[PDB]
Amino acid sequence: PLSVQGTGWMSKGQITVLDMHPGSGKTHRVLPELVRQCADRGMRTLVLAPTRVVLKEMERALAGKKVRFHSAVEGQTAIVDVMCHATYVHRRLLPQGRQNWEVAIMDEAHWTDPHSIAARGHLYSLAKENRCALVLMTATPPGRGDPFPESNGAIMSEERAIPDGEWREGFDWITEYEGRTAWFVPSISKGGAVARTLRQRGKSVICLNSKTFEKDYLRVREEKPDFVVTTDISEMGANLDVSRVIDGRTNIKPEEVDGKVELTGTRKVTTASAAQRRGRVGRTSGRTDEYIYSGQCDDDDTSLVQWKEAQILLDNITTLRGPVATFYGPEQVKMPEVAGHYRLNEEKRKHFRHLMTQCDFTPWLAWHVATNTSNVLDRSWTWQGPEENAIDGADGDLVRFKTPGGSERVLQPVWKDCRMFREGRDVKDFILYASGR
Ligand code: NI
Repeated sequence: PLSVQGTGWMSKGQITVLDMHPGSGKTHRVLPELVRQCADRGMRTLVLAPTRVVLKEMERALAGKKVRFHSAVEGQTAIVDVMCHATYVHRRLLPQGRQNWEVAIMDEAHWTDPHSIAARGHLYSLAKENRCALVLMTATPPGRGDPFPESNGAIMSEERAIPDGEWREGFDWITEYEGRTAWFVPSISKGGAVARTLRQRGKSVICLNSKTFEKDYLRVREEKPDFVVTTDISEMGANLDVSRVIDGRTNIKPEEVDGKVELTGTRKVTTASAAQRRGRVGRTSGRTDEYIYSGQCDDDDTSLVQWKEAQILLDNITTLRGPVATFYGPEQVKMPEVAGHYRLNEEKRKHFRHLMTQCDFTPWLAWHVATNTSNVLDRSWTWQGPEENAIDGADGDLVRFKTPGGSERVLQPVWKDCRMFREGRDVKDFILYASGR
């Protein structure tokens, strides 16, 4: 790529967007050569991988005394640091983890996870302040997008009715297909239903989502399943080795409604997501791959809570001093409040980070708890909410738990986040924290 030829991309203040179409080799070949160019020249470099899977891939033939790796971490002891998007945010929530680099390279910089938005927002702000060089690598950069970008090989894109979960008759083209398929679903619940029918038809299935990706994605090339039923987690560099993509073009849609994070209905994916889902196939020029979709894209995702959670993380990995931080360029329009609105002190920030790393709290719930609570062992907010926030158990009844002293309470949080009781998270897990374990 022309922009990264020579050394000009290394100067402080330079922002390089490596937006090559999928299959160009940006992750496994262009990035390691960028890292090795930074390493043999003694420049402090930060490399951000989307997930731990890709981190260990990035590791191969790079780690040593030159490149120092991190699995969220908190250890201090190395000019090139390679870590995940969330690990970068989590380390900057610490006083001991606010180190800076003169060159920063972020792979899959399109990820709309709040940690990724805050990570590229902070690095973009540092680059705009002439304090580091920034390289963003993604086939779908933030901005205007094409749902059908170029591929290395031909893709047959055809609109078809796609089952909304299980199906009993019809949709024969699904099971007749000779080859492996990647089926994108809006949620884990929908993916479970799709997987039931597929296994009933005698097909091998591997389900990929936010909780199973780090462990099960490795089994895809090993076992070569007929179908990979995945959420949007596979839009960030996953090589599923399939010849057909089935894409309902929908996604779950966490929104803050009436001070509560709701999980109702689905939204049409953005043009960037559909391009990334379609980008799973056509990766080279041999055969003709298939992209079966349904519906049109919707780029207006401003109402999603991920943008508020991104500013929540960005405000707490930055400091009141100096210039105000922003989201990456075009995404700044979606910052819901003025920056710094969610900044907490060092004491509340440790509680804020503890709820996320040790209690699996969402950034939204972790912030609301940390900013209104004074004692980290106090759990009274979990049962002092309004009657509308009462949580039902697996049997549909009220969730009753005993505090360590003997008192019986009903799960009723002041701040209700529906993501804590479904989509990978179990209501039992919230009870362990509520009951004081
Ligand atoms: Ni890639």
